[PDB]
Amino acid sequence: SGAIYVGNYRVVNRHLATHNDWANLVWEDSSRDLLVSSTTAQGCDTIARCDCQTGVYYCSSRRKHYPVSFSKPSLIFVEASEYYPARYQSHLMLAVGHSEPGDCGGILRCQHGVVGIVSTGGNGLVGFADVRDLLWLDE
Ligand SMILES: COc1ccccc1CC(=O)N1C[C@H](C(N)=O)[C@@H](C(F)(F)F)C1
Ligand SMILES: [Zn+2]
Repeated sequence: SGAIYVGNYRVVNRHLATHNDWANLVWEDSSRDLLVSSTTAQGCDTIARCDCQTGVYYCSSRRKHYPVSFSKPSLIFVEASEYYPARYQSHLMLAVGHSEPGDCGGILRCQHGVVGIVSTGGNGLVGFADVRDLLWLDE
């Protein structure tokens, strides 16, 4: 689990969005596993606007943060689930690191701010849904 709070927005994994998220929907993209809902309180997270390929993510299954090198956002094949059929997930960045399904929502950050959130894993890999291209999150 996990979310990003920036201005009047809440960013979460689309497969983990609640009834409240869907009733206050701003934007969602099934191909990215992202959903953004509106909030009444003002969020104070800073979104990174950069091309960093190094950062730190929080891994709930180990209660630890890990430094990682990660790939540029791209279309990557992802297996079937109770939420999606086998498809290409877009805007995804992979890194070598530990992840388990419950780790989705863990934040990846670089020196500039929030880069993305855990969305995929397995086989000693961890995949992050990028949010740096969502410029409207700041306005
Ligand atoms: C953190 O994910 C791990 C980690 C280890 C092992 C397995 C997983 C699960 C994984 O790869 N998923 C990809 C998928 C997707 N984003 O299309 C996610 C979900 F199904 F929508 F919830 C879950
Ligand atoms: Zn950066």
